Amino acid sequence: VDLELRVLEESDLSSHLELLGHLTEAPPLSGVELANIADMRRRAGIVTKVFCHQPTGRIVGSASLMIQPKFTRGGRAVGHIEDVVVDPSYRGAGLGKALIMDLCEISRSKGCYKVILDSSEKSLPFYEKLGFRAHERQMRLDL
Amino acid sequence: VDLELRVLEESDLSSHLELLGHLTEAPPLSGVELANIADMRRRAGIVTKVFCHQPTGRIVGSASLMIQPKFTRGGRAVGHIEDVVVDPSYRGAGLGKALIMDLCEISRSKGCYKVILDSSEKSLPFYEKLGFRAHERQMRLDL
Repeated sequence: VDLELRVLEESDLSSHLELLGHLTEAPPLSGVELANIADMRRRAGIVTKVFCHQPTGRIVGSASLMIQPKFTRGGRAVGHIEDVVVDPSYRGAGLGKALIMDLCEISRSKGCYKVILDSSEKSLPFYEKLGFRAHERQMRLDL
Repeated sequence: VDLELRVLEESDLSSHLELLGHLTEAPPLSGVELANIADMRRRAGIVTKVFCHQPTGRIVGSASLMIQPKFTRGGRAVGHIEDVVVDPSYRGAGLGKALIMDLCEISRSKGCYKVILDSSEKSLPFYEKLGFRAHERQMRLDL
């Protein structure tokens, strides 16, 4: 569908935010603010891969990967996948799977011994089909 | 108690690795290897707080914090708590609570709207008593 899978770019920022609005609260932010947040995230070693409708530049898929170096397991890192979102119109098109697989490969290439992510009840089957298995439980505290 | 709560430092690394042995697989690493990992972790913006028996410098408690900015919710960050471990000998000292609360305060200071972590079934009660609530499920893929 004229889709490209690539790292996030500055010009993507506004469209990317709209996309994320399908996941959680996504109040409007200025270009400068979004760019500053992107820089913050990059410093934290986060990578964001997106599916872009190349002809128009519209962002229709996103997934972020955070690699965490560890002292344990002989110093092998852990890949944290988060904020996996796909445009409603493209659900069942395989974008989600492609994003996850891509991030898993990146993790593997960087010495990670495992990739972890948090899933809702509804998404369990999706992740299990990709080889993921339910393990620990996410605990949350709101500040 | 003779204990002090402070940030992890290079002189702690070896004793720290020994402590982590109580949480998961932690094969031996050289001082050079440990130092490099600690470097990589700081580069990722990871903060590690430890309890230290000052007289001997033995590390008896540890908890790490990764603050990740998001594009959503107006750019408010999420506090990711990782690798919480307390020496069994201090099972009655309440170090776990102190460590978690400390990281939550740091998270608060950085504008985090929530703090999340992955808990084993065995640690569930500990976290729920601290005010954390069971949320989404952790999915894991071994590489």
